Amino acid sequence: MEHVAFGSEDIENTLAKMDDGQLDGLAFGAIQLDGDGNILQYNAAEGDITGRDPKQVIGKNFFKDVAPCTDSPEFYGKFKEGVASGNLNTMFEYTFDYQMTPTKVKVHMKKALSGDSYWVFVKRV
Ligand SMILES: *C(=O)/C=C\c1ccc(O)cc1
Repeated sequence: MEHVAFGSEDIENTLAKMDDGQLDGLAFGAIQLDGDGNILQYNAAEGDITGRDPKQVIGKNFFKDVAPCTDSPEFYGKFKEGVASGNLNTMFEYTFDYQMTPTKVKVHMKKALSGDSYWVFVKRV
């Protein structure tokens, strides 16, 4: 497995070297979102929670079509503020209920080492 703990401070440095496959060995959900909310990466872990297909939701809008349940001031609002601000590192509990059993999860959002890329790590709680 890809040994890298959830919530690690230097996670974007460690993760900035993993291809898709490399990214599928993680013990938690990982999503790469561009500046507009377009899915750049989607690993198998999150798929296992949301039931979506990693290869299927690539290139689609996450807040608009993939995960509308995150279209709120509590998810989206924080994201845009971060996008616009140029930075963001925030941890929070949340519930994904769209097209699925309500699953009490925890979300960690942080800007990547790259320019306009943002990470959205998720785990069961
Ligand atoms: C709220 O988040 C509902 C559904 C959902 C859809 C896609 C992904 O990746 C997570 C959760």
